[PDB]
Amino acid sequence: MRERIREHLSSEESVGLLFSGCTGINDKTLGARGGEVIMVTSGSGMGKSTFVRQQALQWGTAMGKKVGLAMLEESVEETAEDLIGLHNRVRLRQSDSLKREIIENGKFDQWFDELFGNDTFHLYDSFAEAETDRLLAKLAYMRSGLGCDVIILDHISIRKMIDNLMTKLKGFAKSTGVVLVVICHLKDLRGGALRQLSDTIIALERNQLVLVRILKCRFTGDTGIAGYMEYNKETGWLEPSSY
Amino acid sequence: MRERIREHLSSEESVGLLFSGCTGINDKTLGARGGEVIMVTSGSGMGKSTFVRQQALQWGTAMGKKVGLAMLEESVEETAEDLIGLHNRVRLRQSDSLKREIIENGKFDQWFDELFGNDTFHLYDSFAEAETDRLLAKLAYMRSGLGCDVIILDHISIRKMIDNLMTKLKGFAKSTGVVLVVICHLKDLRGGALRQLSDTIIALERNQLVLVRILKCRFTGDTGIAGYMEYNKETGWLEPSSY
Amino acid sequence: MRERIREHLSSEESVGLLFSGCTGINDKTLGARGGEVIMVTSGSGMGKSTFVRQQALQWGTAMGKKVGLAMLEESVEETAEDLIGLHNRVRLRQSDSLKREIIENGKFDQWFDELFGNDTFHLYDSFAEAETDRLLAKLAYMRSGLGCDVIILDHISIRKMIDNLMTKLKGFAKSTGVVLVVICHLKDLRGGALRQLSDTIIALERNQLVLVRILKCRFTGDTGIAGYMEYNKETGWLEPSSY
Amino acid sequence: MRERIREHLSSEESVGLLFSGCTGINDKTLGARGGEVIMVTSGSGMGKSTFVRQQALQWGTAMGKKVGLAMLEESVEETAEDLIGLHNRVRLRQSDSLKREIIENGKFDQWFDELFGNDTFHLYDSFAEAETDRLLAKLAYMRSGLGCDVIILDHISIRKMIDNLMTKLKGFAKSTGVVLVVICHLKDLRGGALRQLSDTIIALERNQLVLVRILKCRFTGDTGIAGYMEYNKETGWLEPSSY
Amino acid sequence: MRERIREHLSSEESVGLLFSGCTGINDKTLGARGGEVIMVTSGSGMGKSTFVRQQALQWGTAMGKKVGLAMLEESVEETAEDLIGLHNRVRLRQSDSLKREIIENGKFDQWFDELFGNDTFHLYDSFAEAETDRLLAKLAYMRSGLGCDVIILDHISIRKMIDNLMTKLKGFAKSTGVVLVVICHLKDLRGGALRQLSDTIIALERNQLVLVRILKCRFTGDTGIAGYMEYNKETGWLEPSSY
Amino acid sequence: MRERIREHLSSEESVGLLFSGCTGINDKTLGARGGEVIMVTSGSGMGKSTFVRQQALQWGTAMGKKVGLAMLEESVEETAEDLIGLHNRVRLRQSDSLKREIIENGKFDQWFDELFGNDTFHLYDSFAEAETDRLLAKLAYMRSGLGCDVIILDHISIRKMIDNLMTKLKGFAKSTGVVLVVICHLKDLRGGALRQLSDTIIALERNQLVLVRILKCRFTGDTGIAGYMEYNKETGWLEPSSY
Ligand SMILES: Cc1cn([C@H]2C[C@H](O)[C@@H](COP(=O)(O)OP(=O)(O)O)O2)c(=O)[nH]c1=O
Ligand SMILES: Cc1cn([C@H]2C[C@H](O)[C@@H](COP(=O)(O)OP(=O)(O)O)O2)c(=O)[nH]c1=O
Ligand SMILES: Cc1cn([C@H]2C[C@H](O)[C@@H](COP(=O)(O)OP(=O)(O)O)O2)c(=O)[nH]c1=O
Ligand SMILES: Cc1cn([C@H]2C[C@H](O)[C@@H](COP(=O)(O)OP(=O)(O)O)O2)c(=O)[nH]c1=O
Ligand SMILES: Cc1cn([C@H]2C[C@H](O)[C@@H](COP(=O)(O)OP(=O)(O)O)O2)c(=O)[nH]c1=O
Ligand SMILES: Cc1cn([C@H]2C[C@H](O)[C@@H](COP(=O)(O)OP(=O)(O)O)O2)c(=O)[nH]c1=O
Repeated sequence: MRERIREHLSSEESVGLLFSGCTGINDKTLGARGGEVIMVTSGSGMGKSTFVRQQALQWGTAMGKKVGLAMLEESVEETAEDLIGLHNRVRLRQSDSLKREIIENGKFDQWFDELFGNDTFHLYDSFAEAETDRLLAKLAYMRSGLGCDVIILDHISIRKMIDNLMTKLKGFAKSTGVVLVVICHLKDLRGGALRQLSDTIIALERNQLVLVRILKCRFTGDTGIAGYMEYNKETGWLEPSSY
Repeated sequence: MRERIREHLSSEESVGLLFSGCTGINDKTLGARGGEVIMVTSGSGMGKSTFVRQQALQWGTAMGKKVGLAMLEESVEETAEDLIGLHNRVRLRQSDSLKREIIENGKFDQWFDELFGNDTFHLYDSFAEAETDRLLAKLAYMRSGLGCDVIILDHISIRKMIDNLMTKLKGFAKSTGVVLVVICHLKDLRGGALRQLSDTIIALERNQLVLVRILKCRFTGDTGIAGYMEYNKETGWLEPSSY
Repeated sequence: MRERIREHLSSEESVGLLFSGCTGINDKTLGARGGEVIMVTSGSGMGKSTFVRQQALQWGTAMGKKVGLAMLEESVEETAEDLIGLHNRVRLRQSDSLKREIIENGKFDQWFDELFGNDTFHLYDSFAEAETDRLLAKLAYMRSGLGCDVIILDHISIRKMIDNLMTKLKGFAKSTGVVLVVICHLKDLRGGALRQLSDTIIALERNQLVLVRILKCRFTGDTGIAGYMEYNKETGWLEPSSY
Repeated sequence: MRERIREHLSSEESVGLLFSGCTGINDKTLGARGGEVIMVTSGSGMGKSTFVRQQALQWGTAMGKKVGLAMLEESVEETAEDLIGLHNRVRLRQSDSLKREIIENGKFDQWFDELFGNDTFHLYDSFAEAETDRLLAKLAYMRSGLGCDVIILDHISIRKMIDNLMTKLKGFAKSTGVVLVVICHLKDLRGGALRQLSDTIIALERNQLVLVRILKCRFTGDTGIAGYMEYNKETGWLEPSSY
Repeated sequence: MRERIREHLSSEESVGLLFSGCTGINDKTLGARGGEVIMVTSGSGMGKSTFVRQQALQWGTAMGKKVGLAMLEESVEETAEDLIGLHNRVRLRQSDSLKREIIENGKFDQWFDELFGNDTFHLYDSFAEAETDRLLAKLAYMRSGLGCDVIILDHISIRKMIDNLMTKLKGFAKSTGVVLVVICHLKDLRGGALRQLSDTIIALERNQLVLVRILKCRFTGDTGIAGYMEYNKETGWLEPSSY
Repeated sequence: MRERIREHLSSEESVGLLFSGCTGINDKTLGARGGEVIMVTSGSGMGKSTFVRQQALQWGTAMGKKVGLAMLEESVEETAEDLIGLHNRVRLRQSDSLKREIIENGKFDQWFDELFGNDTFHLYDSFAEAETDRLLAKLAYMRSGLGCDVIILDHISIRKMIDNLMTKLKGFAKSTGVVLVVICHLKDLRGGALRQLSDTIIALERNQLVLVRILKCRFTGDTGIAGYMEYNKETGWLEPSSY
């Protein structure tokens, strides 16, 4: 047992992929570990995608990880436009001028390669269909075929479709070891499987500055509010706050 | 994807119909885009109609757009009287003298043609009935038949009648691409569907000078108070303020 | 629509019964129109009755209108005594001498006929009972039977009794077209239905010379203080001031 | 109505019990009428009791009225001593000599009969208990049993004890028709029920010669300062001034 | 009542302990009565202690009364030194020579006995602590145990410490019947409880000869300036003036 | 108490350091005692420094006391030059000749030793900084370290800097027992703490011969003008006058 414990001790990975932007989030969760399903939820328009996108950007950019992004609602172009702006600290969607200036400027193309030029980001859309298996097959391919380290499912709103999907999702993450982040719309109880299968659930709250609350973290058990973030309307990035 | 993003970038219309009178409203909303439902709400008598009417006047007059106006509460004559006065910077309803002077003067007729002479404004009343479909059928006709660019529904007060109507309205706007502005009476929470389906919600506040608050804007997400306006009791126009 | 607007324009009555004594009140309200409910409120003993009474005197006397007065609190004699004094610019209630002198003098009788001799004023009391319908039935009779142009309800203090009554009152005024003035005791918010149903609300303020404030006027929307009046302790008439 | 108004006119009592000592007090109040509650208030030691006492003396002495005096704070002897001195224009409480001289002189007894010998004054003390009903029962007896025309409650300082008492007091005065004068200690707003129920409120002010201010008079409405009085330190009587 | 008034008349003590040195002080106050709290106030160094001390000297010396003196600020020796000098019309504190001469002369001892030899004066110090009850306990002992007729508290400067103390002091004086004189430092309004609880307030004023003003006297009500006194820099006694 | 008073009597020091030059100053103040703060004030250039300097010279020279001098405005050399001249009855600052003659003459050096040769005078400058504590620390050192009997602070002009300083100064003097003389510039009321904390305040007045007025002396209380002095323009010494 002694030797059995030792190697067990020196082989266990407690700290996963560290999050970014919110001072305190890593304290209460120790980052994202493989095989775990992170659930990021809150009200519509409260900044879920942005936050996840930001995490994705840093993971694939700085942590040198491969990130696949599967969008159920919006298209790839839309997603691509968001990441590029984000990466370039500008909000392409808000400036008809910038969009026009950047294309003839040659900056678009320069921006496109400096981001997707490598094999780091894998965006997939067209899952508009409500079939789980068709979805799981694509996810499984993104992991095995594209070697994605992190897969973000965007998005799901609160039957068995969700119950069964959440159980299939958690099964996929646990068995492969990929980090699966899922974005769910909330219109703890505010979400069965949704709460049960998810390993860590993060929720963002706003004015009614965003409050990041850790509703649940199996591994650490440390719950509560991890900290606050401030959205920069000019850059579109969520920044750590001094609240 | 590259070419897919590019054309997506150069084909997206971020700035819609710009609003008028309030310095700052366009900053936080980037105007009104087609397929979106703008909700203008506040207390009764707080200036909702005026504001919308003003927007309508400029849109159909300066922006060269076709504006249909569907009134649930008041008659066409009443509406027509308001626009004409507005257009002529006078308050017909307040001056028994002016009304009388303008008819024998020949200015009424001159005013009537210089405004409705063209096929730009389409006023429809007699929706007094509480049936949605009868209403949707007329709206759909104003868009398709009369080619209206903007449709203002005046008005609605806070069941399914509203819930279902709001969902039918948003469905009509999204699918056709028309800009639908709806005026609702409030006697964010102050309004389900009302808040959910509406893309942008503007609220006016007064003394208890009008404060224009942007309760919600999906596209931009930029919320808060856009600015202030000053009502000119002599002209009836809401003017930009220096508060 | 053109012809439809025209006649609408030449048939609309913007200026109602003009008020008297306060230079500016008509400016911000354009007088009292039929079908509207005017609410005159303020602290007890602040001069509500006097003001209304004065308006009533001029309306029935100079404007050649029929005025019915329904008193909930005081008796007809009391009211009659007030009008007569008012009409004769003397305060009968304050002079035991004058009352005695005028009866044997023959001036009482001369005063009584020169005021009530005609079918212009209709005073009704004995509504001490808290039943609305009994009240509405009498009001409706004063309008239809006695052909009263203006009906003053004196008075009401701030449930449904008031809520339902105010809604019944406004319904009676709108449908018949009579001008209903109601006096309410206040011990804008200082008053639901009270504020909602009333078309114009006038409030008098004093020393803690009377300030006439127009809390609300649907038709005109022009709010604020209309002007000041000075009470003549010798005549009992409120006079226009030079404040 | 005519005959109804007439007799109403010739049966109404406008002028009540006239006050004494202050030229002008009767002008602004027309004296004290039955069924009304007069409130006399001011700072402690400012001369409230004296003033009331003086009124009481004249009422019961010259106006041939019966005056009951109920003291909450001080004893009957004390009150009796004050009235006697007052009646005899001397300050018994200030002269150890006079008190001694008057008893052996036989003047005390002569003074006692010439004042209380008749059934005009009724002094009651021992209400030290804070119970209202016990108090109302005694008051009611002073009116009905002793036939008191005027009842002076001395005194009360500023809950429901006061709120409920004031409402019980006003109810007692209105229903019986007695004139109830109440003395309250003030340490218009300076006093709910206190201001509301009281028909006339008189306040005395001094040096920081006494100024008599009429804070409120329902019947007349005439407010303001009625005049000034000068306290005679030798006689203890408040005299009319020439300020 | 008659017999009740009589004995009341012949048992009442209007004139208390007469003051000394200022012709007129007794006129406006009739001396100090038991159960009353006399407040002597003015600017620091204006002669408060001296005046009180002088009163104390005469009371215990000529009026044959027992006087207890409780000092909060200074020591007994200091007080004793003042009284002795005062009693001997010399200022011990000002003459290093006299102090030295009197001790070897044997006059000190002769002076000490001729003043404190009897059980007339009771000086207590060491109240430096800010606790009221500890103070009240000593005062109560000076009254009951030492049978002091007059107690002088020296001194207090202007919370609840003062508010509560003043209310405890007045309660002690009223219930026991002792005359409590309190010296307060002023750096009528110049002083709540201080003004309220005190029965008589005397103030001294100087050059910016001392003016003695009677700010308040419940019993007599006679206020104003009682007269003037002249300080004898050689004897230390305040003398009556001819101003 | 007897023995307690006696020793108190024979241990008290009434007469402090006697002043010089003005016949009468000691009469009204009995000199300067330890623990007291003497304030010498008047208009700029009216002779404050001279007077104090003179006192300092005599104290340290004839009374055999140690005098520390702390200058806020001028330098040590300047001060030293003044004392030396003063000591030698000549005005060094006025004679370019004398200054030159005395240095080569050897009289400077002889003068310097015959004055500062001993450890009697301690001059400190360089307090130009507006910090109190830095100042108090030096003062405390002059007392404890240098054993100064008298400390002259020169100078201060009329917040908390002065308020707090005066309270710190008085606290330092009372607790140590040193005599602290402070010179303040006046551009009784002419000066809170300044007047309050100071034990004795002396003021000099001139022609618009110097008049010495004792504005205040706690210990003695004797106020008024102590006498007059005549400035000798040739020696620089203020001399007693025969006015
Ligand atoms: C957090 C946040 C978002 N937003 C905007 C950006 C987007 O246009 C819009 C939606 O944000 P999004 O991240 O899509 O929210 P969610 O995923 O919860 O639906 O809101 C702001 O304008 N300000 C903010 O502070
Ligand atoms: C904003 C505003 C409105 N109004 C008047 C104009 C109209 O007669 C009346 C109603 O305005 P309206 O635009 O109808 O208000 P809403 O649509 O919120 O019910 O108020 C003013 O008089 N002053 C003002 O500043
Ligand atoms: C306005 C006013 C009223 N009054 C008097 C007249 C009446 O006797 C009494 C009540 O006035 P009233 O009109 O009855 O007041 P309201 O209707 O608000 O209760 O006040 C004055 O004496 N002076 C004034 O300036
Ligand atoms: C008005 C007045 C009262 N007083 C005295 C008489 C009484 O002893 C004392 C209290 O008067 P009082 O009438 O009791 O005052 P209140 O009822 O307001 O408490 O004051 C004067 O000495 N001078 C005056 O001018
Ligand atoms: C009244 C007076 C006091 N004094 C002195 C005597 C004391 O030493 C000092 C303080 O007097 P004191 O009685 O202590 O004043 P208070 O009690 O108001 O503080 O003042 C005079 O020198 N002259 C005077 O005319
Ligand atoms: C009193 C006095 C001063 N002085 C001069 C001496 C110095 O040069 C100057 C300033 O005196 P100083 O003592 O410094 O005055 P203060 O301290 O009040 O500012 O005035 C005279 O010339 N004649 C005089 O009579």
